[PDB]
Amino acid sequence: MEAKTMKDMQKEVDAYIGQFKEGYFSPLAMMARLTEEMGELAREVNHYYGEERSIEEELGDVLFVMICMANSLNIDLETAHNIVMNKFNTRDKDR
Amino acid sequence: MEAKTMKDMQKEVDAYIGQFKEGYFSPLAMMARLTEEMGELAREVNHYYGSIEEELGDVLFVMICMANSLNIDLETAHNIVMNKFNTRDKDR
Amino acid sequence: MEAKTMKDMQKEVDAYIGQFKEGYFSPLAMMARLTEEMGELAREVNHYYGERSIEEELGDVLFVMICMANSLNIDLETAHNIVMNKFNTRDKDR
Amino acid sequence: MEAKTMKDMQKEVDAYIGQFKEGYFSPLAMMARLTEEMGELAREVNHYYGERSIEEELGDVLFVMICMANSLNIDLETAHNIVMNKFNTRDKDR
Ligand SMILES: [Mn+2]
Ligand SMILES: [Mn+2]
Ligand SMILES: [Mn+2]
Ligand SMILES: [Mn+2]
Repeated sequence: MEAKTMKDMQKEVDAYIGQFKEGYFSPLAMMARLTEEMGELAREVNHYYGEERSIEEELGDVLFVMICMANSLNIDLETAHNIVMNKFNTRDKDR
Repeated sequence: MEAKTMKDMQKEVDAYIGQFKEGYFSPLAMMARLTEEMGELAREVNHYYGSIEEELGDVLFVMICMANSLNIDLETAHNIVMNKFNTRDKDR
Repeated sequence: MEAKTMKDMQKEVDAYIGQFKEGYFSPLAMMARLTEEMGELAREVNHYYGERSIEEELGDVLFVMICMANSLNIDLETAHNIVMNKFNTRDKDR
Repeated sequence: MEAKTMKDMQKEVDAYIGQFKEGYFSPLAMMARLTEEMGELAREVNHYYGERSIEEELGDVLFVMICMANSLNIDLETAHNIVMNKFNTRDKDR
């Protein structure tokens, strides 16, 4: 493990977008971008599992737009992950 | 900041799924789950820009599930996308 | 009593949206709406295959499709026809 | 100049698919196909609104939907009607 934090991956994407005059796409434009990326993942999941490198890369593509979305709206995905994990966190002492 | 690495967040989800007899959804079923979560995100984005923090988390969870299912490390994924966007221009 | 045409189905949706001051969602907002409905379909496909509820969720996506098409003066009969043309091979045996 | 009914459009797709040994994709595979086409629609909506290419990509989405519907013996005219009934108001003035 190197190992990169979620905070750093977000900083890394923020640094890349920061160079452009355009900046982040508007949230609704982002949502279209995500739908587009998800389609490319769907295509690839269907190709390999329907009726590691390509499918690995299409996840990264989706993850990038997600980070963009999250950065655009000042959302920290580590926090986001934690609130989901807390929702699944059972009150059962045996687990 | 703690701060949590991508590998840790993936390990964390794998430990959660690992307790069930079922384990992971098959990839095509995952893809359906992912389409489902994306719609919930779309709803929230439209509502606020026509909750987001949580619905992004929800989509991220399914992503991690998908990646774990196929033994894919999302740090490597992120890196190979960053390499693609990385320009050979000395000025940038 | 007899089958409804795609043109009429579009006219029907246009008549319904026509009564509102706001009218059609902008194309990018429609796409968000369409993504939302697709998720509900996905949910229901997963539920039954991972009857009536799935029939309804297809209706929901079809409605937003029609809204999208109407919004951009696109006729879905014509759209469907270019797809059929794209697939209809020049093979005499088929 | 017909014009074409939804039932016929579905019959037309069923006849096209009916020639192949493989037949219809399973519902979960269909859903993946549909997610794929939606992305291509999204791409095209973003390009022009972030138009003839949108007409084609709407068609492609409509095709997979027809496939989906045929696959599960669902009539899309019926589906459309339940959605219209859902929005049908009990208001006498509308
Ligand atoms: Mn992708
Ligand atoms: Mn969600
Ligand atoms: Mn639906
Ligand atoms: Mn398309």
